[PDB]
Amino acid sequence: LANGTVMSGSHWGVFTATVENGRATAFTPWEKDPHPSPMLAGVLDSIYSPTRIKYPMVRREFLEKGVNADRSTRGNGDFVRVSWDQALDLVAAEVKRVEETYGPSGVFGGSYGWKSPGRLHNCTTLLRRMLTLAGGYVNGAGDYSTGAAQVIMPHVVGTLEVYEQQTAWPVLAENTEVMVFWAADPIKTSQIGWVIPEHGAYPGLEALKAKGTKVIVIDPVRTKTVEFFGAEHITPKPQTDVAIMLGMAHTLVAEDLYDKDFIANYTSGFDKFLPYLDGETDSTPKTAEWAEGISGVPAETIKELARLFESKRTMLAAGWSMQRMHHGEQAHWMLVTLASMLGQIGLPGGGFGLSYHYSGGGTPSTSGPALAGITDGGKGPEWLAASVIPVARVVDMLENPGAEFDFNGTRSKFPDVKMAYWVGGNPFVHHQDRNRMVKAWEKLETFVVHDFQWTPTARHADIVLPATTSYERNDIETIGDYSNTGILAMKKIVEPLYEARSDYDIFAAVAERLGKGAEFTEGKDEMGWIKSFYDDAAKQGKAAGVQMPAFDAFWAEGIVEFPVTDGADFVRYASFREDPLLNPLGTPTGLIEIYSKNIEKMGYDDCPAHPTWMEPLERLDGPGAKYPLHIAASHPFNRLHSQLNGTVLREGYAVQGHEPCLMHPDDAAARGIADGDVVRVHNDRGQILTGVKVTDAVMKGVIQIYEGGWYDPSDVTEPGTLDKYGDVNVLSADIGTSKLAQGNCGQTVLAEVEKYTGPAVTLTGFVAPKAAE
Ligand SMILES: NC1=NC(=O)C2=N[C@H]3C(S)=C(SO)[C@@H](COP(=O)(O)OP(=O)(O)OC[C@H]4O[C@@H](n5cnc6c(=O)[nH]c(N)nc65)[C@H](O)[C@@H]4O)O[C@H]3NC2=N1
Ligand SMILES: NC1=NC(=O)C2=N[C@H]3C(S)=C(S)[C@@H](COP(=O)(O)OP(=O)(O)OC[C@H]4O[C@@H](n5cnc6c(=O)[nH]c(N)nc65)[C@H](O)[C@@H]4O)O[C@H]3NC2=N1
Ligand SMILES: [Mo+4]
Repeated sequence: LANGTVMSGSHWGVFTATVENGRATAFTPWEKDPHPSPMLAGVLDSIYSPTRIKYPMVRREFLEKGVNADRSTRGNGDFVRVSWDQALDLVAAEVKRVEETYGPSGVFGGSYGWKSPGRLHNCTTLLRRMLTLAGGYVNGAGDYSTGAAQVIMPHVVGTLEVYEQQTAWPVLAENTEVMVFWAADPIKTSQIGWVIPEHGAYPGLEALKAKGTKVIVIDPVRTKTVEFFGAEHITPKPQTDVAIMLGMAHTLVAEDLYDKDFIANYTSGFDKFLPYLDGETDSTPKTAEWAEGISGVPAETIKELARLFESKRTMLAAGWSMQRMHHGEQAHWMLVTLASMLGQIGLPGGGFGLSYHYSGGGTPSTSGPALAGITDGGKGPEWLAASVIPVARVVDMLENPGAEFDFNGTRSKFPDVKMAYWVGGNPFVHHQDRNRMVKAWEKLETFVVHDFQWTPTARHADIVLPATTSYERNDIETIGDYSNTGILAMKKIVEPLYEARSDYDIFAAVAERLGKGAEFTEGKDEMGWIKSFYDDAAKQGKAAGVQMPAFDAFWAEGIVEFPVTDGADFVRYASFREDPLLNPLGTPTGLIEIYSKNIEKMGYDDCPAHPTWMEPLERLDGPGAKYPLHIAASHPFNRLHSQLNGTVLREGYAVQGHEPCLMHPDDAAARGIADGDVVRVHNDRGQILTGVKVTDAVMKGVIQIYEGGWYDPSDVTEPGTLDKYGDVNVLSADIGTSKLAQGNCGQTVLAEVEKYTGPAVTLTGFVAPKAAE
């Protein structure tokens, strides 16, 4: 049995593992990581926790009746252990049956999910590689993070914008006077990366504090970002930011302070927005006082912020929760409109940025080469690659096969899907309106899942296959989504546990049974694939003047780092500002479009041709709103979505075993609720249990229940059954942001809370199904 140390990486950072007698016993942060994540201990625990999946399993009803099975019992845990050979024969036969009977339109292979980093063991790309060989599949477009913003931005500034490099952190330290975090908590969300994170935001934030820059945070919650800077904290009722921005804009026009020259030379359509802002079109001037009535933020505060932003070099750093809501396209469109009025776009330290809270945006880019990995059979964000539906319309598709839907000016039809194959994702936690979804999933004949933890998604599968973690195999990956700091060897730490197999090995075996083995593997093995990716990067590096060692020398060192040349001076939009005729934006006019003729032509009632305030489905203190509290259903501090819920880390935040619910003292007192009580949170769509922590960190009228809790239904056959653990998507609605983007509205949620006085409940989500032990 092995003893020693091994370096590898994850979505949480680079680390060194201590191995004792073949078992990993500790993960220590990389010495060069400026700010390691406390979640590292949970990553290690996830390899061995009680919810680790040991063996391949088939749902008893499916085993016995196939397509004639009772599908309402999916998720009850009645599984049968089978041999790998049995399982693989069955998966291959079902993939082939569905392809022959229903065509490529019958197989949904979108499989949205955060998986693990790695250019070779990329489970969702490996899935599509196999499905391509089987005949084809239906894919998903966009993502749950910026579903609205990523579609409206190309019509406004010409490009995606949310996944692009930001003005560098050091430029902000030397030039910014006022830093605004608008619906962003960079301290919380900078802990992880899509590829390995370098944690570059932490040094950048520390430099702003040491410089004494004024920081303002606009968020309903008093976060660690507020606490780190001792920031001026503005607390708007959730979903009212657009009203606040309009009041600011109206103030700038009324006091004649806005930058008329910037508007004249770099934007288009301000004259069509002005009449709306002044109330000529609807008899409602969008004043600060009007904005106060909707948002609850004092009119004088709105006016003072507007004046301050106009007189100082200001950076508006906005997060994505405010577009993960009904009419979400309006939030960042209005933010860019406000930024245009301020006139600092393209100046060092001024303007706006939509990725300072995500995967190190702003950390200086190096001059190193790009690393490529296995493909599905064929250059931007890898997940953005009737064959395609907007990702959040998956349940609408299941309920309405053949029906039409709108998307970015086109009309398409939903395909008629009969099977879904999910790897590296957890839709039974990430998707909205759980009770609707539970019923909709009965439309599928067959549901196959691969994972290494017994998530709610794996519990609901017909066929579950145990995957390995990254720590039981070898791989290669980039350090830094934007910085490109280096390339890491993700070395094997321990042998595969139980009967777990890599997703690559599973799909290769399924491809073999379809008669397409060599087409899937390309005759290469694990290390042959990894060397081919490295060799390609090195060849590209050589041409650019970056020297890189030979493959075995790189593997022996475990990492290669690249040099920073001019990356620290990057200023976004500087060339556009310098010469807009030589360097125009990718819009129809070449300028920032405040009014879009293109969008006007679409004629969508829920996405007008300029930024507009519209009432959402439900909002805190909205006219005729049924429920009294808004749920800030945001990203977890001590999980990566659902990942790590079934680990030792849960002990640090669970309240009486349930997901925590933060509640203001006055809201708790009105309901006779005390700190630590178990409470039932409910609305017309569902009911869940959570454990309360009383704090004035959350503003009055708002409760915080993070997304990612492992749904643990009392009885799967009972419609609307109580969730015993606390999955906040039991309460959200499943609707599109608008006809333009069809994004998810996971943070448009109102509910009521009462002390739970019902029968005691037993938690079953954190131990494996009895038959799987
Ligand atoms: N109400 C909501 N509010 C929200 O704010 C919210 N966030 C969105 C967003 S923004 C996202 S991500 O753009 C999704 C995340 O859902 P996802 O299914 O990616 O969640 P994870 O908990 O990270 O599931 C990953 C899944 O994959 C398994 N896994 C890891 N490595 C491997 C591997 O190598 N091989 C396999 N077979 N499986 C692997 C993990 O174990 C894990 O289970 O959430 C939205 N919802 C929101 N709602
Ligand atoms: N630790 C951690 N866990 C994760 O799960 C995680 N996920 C990653 C992913 S995939 C993404 S997409 C990003 C998400 O990055 P994103 O900016 O979407 O993060 P959220 O936690 O949903 O919301 C950020 C802040 O918005 C505030 N907020 C909510 N509603 C409103 C509102 O109406 N108005 C205003 N002004 N503020 C509001 C919340 O209180 C929260 O503090 O984080 C990434 N980083 C992550 N880090
Ligand atoms: Mo996301």
